[PDB]
Amino acid sequence: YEQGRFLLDEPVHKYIPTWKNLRVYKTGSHPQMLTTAPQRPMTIRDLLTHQSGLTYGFMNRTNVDAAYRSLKLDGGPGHTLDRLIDELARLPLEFSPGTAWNYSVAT
Amino acid sequence: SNIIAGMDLNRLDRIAEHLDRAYLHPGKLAGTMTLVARRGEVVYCQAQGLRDVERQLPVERDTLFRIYSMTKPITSIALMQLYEQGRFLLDEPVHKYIPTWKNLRVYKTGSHPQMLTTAPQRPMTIRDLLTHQSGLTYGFMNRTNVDAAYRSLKLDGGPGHTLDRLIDELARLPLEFSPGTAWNYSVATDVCGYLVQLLSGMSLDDYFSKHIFQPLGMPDTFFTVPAEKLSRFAACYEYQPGDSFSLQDDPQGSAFAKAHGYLSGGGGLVSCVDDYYRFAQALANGGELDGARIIGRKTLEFMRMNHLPDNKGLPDVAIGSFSETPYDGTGFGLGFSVKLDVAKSQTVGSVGEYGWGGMASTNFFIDPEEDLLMVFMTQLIPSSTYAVRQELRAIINGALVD
Amino acid sequence: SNIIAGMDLNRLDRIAEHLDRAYLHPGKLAGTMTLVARRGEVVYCQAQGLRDVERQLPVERDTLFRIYSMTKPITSIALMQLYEQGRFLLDEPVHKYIPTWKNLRVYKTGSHPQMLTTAPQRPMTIRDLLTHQSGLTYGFMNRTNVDAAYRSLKLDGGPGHTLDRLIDELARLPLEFSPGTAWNYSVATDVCGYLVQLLSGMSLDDYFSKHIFQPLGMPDTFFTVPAEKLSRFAACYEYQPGDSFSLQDDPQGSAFAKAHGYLSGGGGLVSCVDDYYRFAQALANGGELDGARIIGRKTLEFMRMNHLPDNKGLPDVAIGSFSETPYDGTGFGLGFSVKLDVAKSQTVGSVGEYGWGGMASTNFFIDPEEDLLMVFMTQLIPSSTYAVRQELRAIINGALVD
Amino acid sequence: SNIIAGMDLNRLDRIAEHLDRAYLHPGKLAGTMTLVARRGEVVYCQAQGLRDVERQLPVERDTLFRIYSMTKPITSIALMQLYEQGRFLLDEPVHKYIPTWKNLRVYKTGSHPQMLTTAPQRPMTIRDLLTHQSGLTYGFMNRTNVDAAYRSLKLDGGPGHTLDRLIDELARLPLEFSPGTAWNYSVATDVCGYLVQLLSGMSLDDYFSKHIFQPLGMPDTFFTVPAEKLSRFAACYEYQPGDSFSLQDDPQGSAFAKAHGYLSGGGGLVSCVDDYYRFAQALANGGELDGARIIGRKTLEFMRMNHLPDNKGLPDVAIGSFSETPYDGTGFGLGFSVKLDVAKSQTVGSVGEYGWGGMASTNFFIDPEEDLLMVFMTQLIPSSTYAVRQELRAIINGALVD
Amino acid sequence: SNIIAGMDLNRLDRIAEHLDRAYLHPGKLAGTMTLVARRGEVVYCQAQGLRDVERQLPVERDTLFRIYSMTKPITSIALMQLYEQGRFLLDEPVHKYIPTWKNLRVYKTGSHPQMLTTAPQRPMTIRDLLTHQSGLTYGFMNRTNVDAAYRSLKLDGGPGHTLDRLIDELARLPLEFSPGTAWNYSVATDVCGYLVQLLSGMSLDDYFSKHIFQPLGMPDTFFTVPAEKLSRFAACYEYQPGDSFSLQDDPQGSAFAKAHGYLSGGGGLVSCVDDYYRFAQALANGGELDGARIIGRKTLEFMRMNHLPDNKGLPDVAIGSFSETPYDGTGFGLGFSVKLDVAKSQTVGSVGEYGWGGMASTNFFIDPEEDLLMVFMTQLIPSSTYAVRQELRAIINGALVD
Ligand SMILES: *[P@](=O)(CCCCCC)OCCCCCCCC
Ligand SMILES: *[P@](=O)(CCCCCC)OCCCCCCCC
Ligand SMILES: *[P@](=O)(CCCCCC)OCCCCCCCC
Ligand SMILES: *[P@](=O)(CCCCCC)OCCCCCCCC
Repeated sequence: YEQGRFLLDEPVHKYIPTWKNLRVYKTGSHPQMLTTAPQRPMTIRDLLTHQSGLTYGFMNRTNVDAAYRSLKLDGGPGHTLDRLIDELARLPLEFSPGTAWNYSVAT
Repeated sequence: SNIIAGMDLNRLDRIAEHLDRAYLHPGKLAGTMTLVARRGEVVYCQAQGLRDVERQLPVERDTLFRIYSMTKPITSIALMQLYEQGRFLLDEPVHKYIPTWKNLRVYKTGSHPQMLTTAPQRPMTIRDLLTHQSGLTYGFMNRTNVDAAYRSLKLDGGPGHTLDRLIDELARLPLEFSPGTAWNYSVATDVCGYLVQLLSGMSLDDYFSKHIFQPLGMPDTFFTVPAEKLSRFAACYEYQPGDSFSLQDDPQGSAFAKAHGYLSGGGGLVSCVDDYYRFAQALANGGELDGARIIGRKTLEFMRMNHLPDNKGLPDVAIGSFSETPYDGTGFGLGFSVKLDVAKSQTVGSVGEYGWGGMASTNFFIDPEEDLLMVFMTQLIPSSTYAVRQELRAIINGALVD
Repeated sequence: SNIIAGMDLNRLDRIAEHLDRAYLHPGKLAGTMTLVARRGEVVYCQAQGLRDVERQLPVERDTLFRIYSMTKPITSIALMQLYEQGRFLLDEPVHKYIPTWKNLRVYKTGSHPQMLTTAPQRPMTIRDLLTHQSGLTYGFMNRTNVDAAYRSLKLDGGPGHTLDRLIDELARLPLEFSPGTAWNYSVATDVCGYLVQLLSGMSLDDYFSKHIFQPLGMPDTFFTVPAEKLSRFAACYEYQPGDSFSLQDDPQGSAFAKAHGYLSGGGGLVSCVDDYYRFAQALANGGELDGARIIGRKTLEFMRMNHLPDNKGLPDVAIGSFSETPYDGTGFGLGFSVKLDVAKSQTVGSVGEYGWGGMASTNFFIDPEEDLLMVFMTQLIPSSTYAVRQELRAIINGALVD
Repeated sequence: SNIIAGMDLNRLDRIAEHLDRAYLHPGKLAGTMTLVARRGEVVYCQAQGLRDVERQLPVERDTLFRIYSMTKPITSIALMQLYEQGRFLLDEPVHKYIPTWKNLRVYKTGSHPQMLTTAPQRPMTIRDLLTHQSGLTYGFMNRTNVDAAYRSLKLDGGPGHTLDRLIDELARLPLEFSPGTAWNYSVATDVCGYLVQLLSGMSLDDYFSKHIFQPLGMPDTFFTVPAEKLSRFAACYEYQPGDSFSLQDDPQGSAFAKAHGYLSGGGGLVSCVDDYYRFAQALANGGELDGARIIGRKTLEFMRMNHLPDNKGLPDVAIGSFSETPYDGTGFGLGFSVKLDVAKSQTVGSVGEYGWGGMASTNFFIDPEEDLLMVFMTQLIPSSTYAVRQELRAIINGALVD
Repeated sequence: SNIIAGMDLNRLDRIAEHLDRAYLHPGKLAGTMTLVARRGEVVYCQAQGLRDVERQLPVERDTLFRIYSMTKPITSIALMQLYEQGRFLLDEPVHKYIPTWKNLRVYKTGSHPQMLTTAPQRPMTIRDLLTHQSGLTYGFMNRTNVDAAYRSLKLDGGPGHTLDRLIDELARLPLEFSPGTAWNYSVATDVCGYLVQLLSGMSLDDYFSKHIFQPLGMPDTFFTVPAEKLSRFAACYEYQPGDSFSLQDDPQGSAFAKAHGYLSGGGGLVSCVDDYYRFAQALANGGELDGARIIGRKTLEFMRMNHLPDNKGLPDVAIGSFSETPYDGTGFGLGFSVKLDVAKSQTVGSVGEYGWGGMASTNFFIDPEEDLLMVFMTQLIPSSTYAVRQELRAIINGALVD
């Protein structure tokens, strides 16, 4: 940030283009989850503050973290960051970015 | 100018024209059975297309259908028959009749079998079950860790499932919310079934047969399709992308043809248009048909009231897909939906219009302001797929000419 | 004709079946007298079980009962007879007629006799007394330091208690709240009794006899049971745990058999089913029976209105056990409860349904939408014990078949 | 049992018994004239006591009374006759017809003649005048620096006062509030009088005589009492402490006997019970009596509606003594009060009950639900003194027996 | 007293007296045609003044008028005829039938052609078009950068304008607001016209002629005035200061006389009083006239409901000049205004009163409570200029005498 490499209010999809069309969970089970448009795209500040709308496999509360567990996005054989980013591109968010807080893989 | 009971029959002919043009000819539905009645007189009855595509068999008037959740009004009436004998009160805790449910709690977090819970503000009441404000849910809802539990325990149906098992398993599960505080479509009506058994001493198929089907002359309504009648049983189809459908249940070798031990107050029944018409017409007459009475006129008027808090509609309290725009201006009584605001619903009809549907796109309604009713049979899962029940309403209300 | 006045008598027979199965055979109640009428015609009348368990005497139609708080509607009518002669106005301060009450104040804190108080926003009105918005209370409420004072002064009854004493003692006591701002069941109706005396010049037993009981042909209604009729007087029973009961009042050597000096506008009367039916049927007819009139049709229509602020129900304003779920969707007029929202009450019935009960489980109602009424007599203290009045409503409304 | 038009005449006799016992015998009122009618039939007519105490002259049926503000409904009808000829619209600014009023402003502070003011949100409308939402006031209100100005300019009456002068003086005075935003009893109706003149080309006494009094057969209603009828004119009395009264206006040498230049649309008229009955009965019949029509049935139904914002009662918007408890559940239309909530008013009566009174304790009402009406004449200033109009309502509604 | 259908014809004569005195003699309007009907019977019909001032030609009963926006109810009925054949549902996205509209967006800022936009909460529905909650607008609104775009693209009309062009151009323009969230008078009804074409396969003039004008016997209603009838065509006038008017459209060489390619569902039609009466009377009869039916009774009752959110009036949701005081207590259905609160509107009338007007001061209404209707024709742009439609209502409702 201090080298001017990004700004906190920039969309994440500027640096991760495959995340441009992330959507918010409405209902359904992996892999047939229905979704709604977010009010705005996810920002870097959202990631740094867990307001992304991402979640954690181990949360064990929602159909979304059930998806994280079946895809082993918390860890497990042949898991890389490249895989986490690739898999999250195809998953819904728990809420429109900024509108709530949920401890997440955001970090 | 053919007019019966203030209905232009030429206008009603648009039903068949519409189902052909929009659903049958383009292969979105296999076949339809459509009945309309007003002031006690049947003014429309029309089989169309096929009950079985694979065996090239047509829909006939006597064709048998999975009415699925159109069972719920029948189970509702059954239980309310016992209300009228003073066997219970609506504001009574369920745990009075099901003591193992005294300590039911509300889901906080976790996955089955380690779910954490919180105390409910108050115990679940019979009225909560009859109105889906229990805080119970359905396996197929696919929204929460709680319905994930329902699916892993096969509480919607599956081998060796009985009502006794549903009640035993639900005693150890959390609720989606403190009873009364919200609405969520549920097995609650299957439980009402269990309470009919509990209070009557009879198995649900026997209570139905004795106290509803025999009195009303409904010989073709049952949880299990007799072998002799299985030729009349329609195939069930499910939606496929491109507005097409695939085989979902073969009538030969159907679980509906076997007597497994599960009498589903919620979705179990097979019926035909004629039988459901007699049930509907009985309700339209205030509970009596051809000198047989299944419910008091007043008791029924009570069931058709909106029983949601502060005369709210389903979207004001529903957590589910009953939140969505089609259910705007519609409330819920003791086993029927109730139209509250016609303009808000964006569909022609009358305040008080009551009824329900089945997940296979079966639908019925009773417009008590117009003494008008419709029974619509098809077999396409899920009912959410097409807006056909709304198009039919448009056409039918269109055919009123007094 | 198994149907009288649009009521199936076969369905009404479930009343006796229910009271037997649920209360009498299991020994929860000693005996019941149950009357139902519609469109001026008595369609059900049934004595069951025993008026006196110890002496093995059955309930007969002519059996006399402690109607307790079912006195309140009679006292209400008595006072409103005088409203109709212009003898007072409802919005008048009580202290106009009871000058020693000019400086009544609201309880802040302390125990009798050193209670601190605050100024009320406005003086208590006659309408406040008739609607229990006085801010007066009852000894038996057992909630506040104020009712503790009522008990130590025996303001509910006891040796040497007169109305003159009640009025004199209340002058020196604080109110639970500024008059009009809340609802609390009270001696207010006993005070209405005192105001009937004050304005009429007659003792309350004489006003009742002259202006209500003689006109309506109620020869078996009185504050004191005449010696020659004491054989017909039922025993009173109180609840014991395990859904059982014990002797509470022996009809021989009962204070109701003596003329102590206390004419209780609130709970004093003994009556039979026939007498209370004539009073109820008079009200159902708009104040007239067989050419005798006890109240104007319009005056009565005024008493049956909800007199609570902003058409609120009892739980929106009640501080007491009338806060609880059974009184949801029920308001209060000048001596009657009034059903506001049927669905909210979770009990079948009609908007406008009015009546009241006695602490000994006596109950009556008049459904003005259905021209239907019930009188229920039993002697089990307290009325809160069982939901029998609700079960009877379920069955009775169940028997409507037009 | 004397019954005319569903009214017990024996019950109506309590009127005379009550006025004697409560007002006449104890010397609180000099004399009363009381008329009651229902379904077009006069069922009570009773003069009592004296029209002139000093000259020991009794009240007779033909006795003339200062009806004071009961003029306002007549002025209201006069103006609405012109609404029906399309001569104006209610939502039009007053300054369209009175251009010198374009720049009326709202009182901020100061004393006459140096009052500071603020801009109103919108100009005053005709509807504002007809409903006392003008922001005009009355000299006698004695609450604000504005009514102090009205008194120093004698805008309620006094030597050389004309309507032309009222309109000219009000052009230079501030309003109590932005028009529409509140209610305050006002000269607004005297201004309506001026607008009748403006639009009709006639003097108000001529418009009234031609278009109301002659058609209805009201020969004894006038702003000035003809010399030959001055024998029939009652004395006016004012309240004295100890519930007594003193001479206020001697009928000989009364300003009502002279034609000073002031035709008061607000309080000017003298009438008798018979004349005001014919006016009342015309309204009760939807604007027609004996083949004469003074107003369209629909136009009158419009005037009897509540014209206050959000169907509010007078106390929700009134700044005056019309804030107080007696006006609870009463609204205001185009020159009549309207009962909104019977229970809230604490007085027996019907929703829609409309009418008005005069400052000398004159009163009339029309219960359109019961086709019932009362005219009450007496001469005791002010009308606020006794609750007699409420006692009469109690007795009269008491006498309904269908 | 001539009375037809409970209407005094002598009172109705005030219409002509009023239009003469207030509009014609003072030269504010050129000429009027006024028809009033009640219970199926025409009780008033009166041509007055000139259809063409320049050519000194009088208004006759058969005179043709630019009804402008009184087209909108006809276009509304046309589309709802197709609702009744199940051809669409009101809650369907418009982009289902107009796929190029899938990605319509809401105006944020900028000038045509570089306007920035935001995503709408939901896609535009058919119900939005029929109720002007689309978020579309009109060129002539002259309030926003969006209507500036409509004017530069001549979307209200102009050389080579077709409906095909309107639809193509609107696909590339922003909406004033997210559909449903507000009300703004719009080309939405011209689009409904396009949807009639889309669904019927017919050009709009043909659909109208076949399915409305021929059935109802309206031979003198058309988008283009046939050469042989152009003698009957009135001149259109526009307002000039000093309450005067100037020539706006010469009937000889009028664009209404040419068949340019623009069929305006919003303002295109020319008609006469007799034709519009037949259309109005058909609606007043529940969709049938002399055995011809243009719409189902129930479908029409649906169109006359208030379709605004939470039964709000136009000012609660309108962004335009429909915000203003004249539209208080008026809602909006599927192509008609609906009176909600009579008192609030400050104009006499009934709850349910429905209709609409044209920008040339044409007006009609149907009071379904009184079975009463009016058609008023004149040619003065704009309709906002004079309150004549309100004065006519005052007089007409004034003439009711039952
Ligand atoms: P029901 O048919 C669910 C029956 C239990 C199925 C267990 C797998 O609910 C379907 C929802 C339809 C309601 C209204 C639909 C209109 C056609
Ligand atoms: P009342 O019987 C109290 C009489 C004074 C007794 C003083 C010790 O109030 C009882 C409450 C019952 C109301 C409705 C009950 C339904 C059966
Ligand atoms: P009006 O009589 C005032 C007339 C102008 C007097 C100028 C000094 O108002 C009196 C208020 C009475 C309204 C209702 C009273 C019930 C009897
Ligand atoms: P329409 O006549 C607009 C027609 C399209 C014109 C394109 C330049 O709307 C006029 C508004 C009148 C509504 C009610 C008026 C009462 C007489």
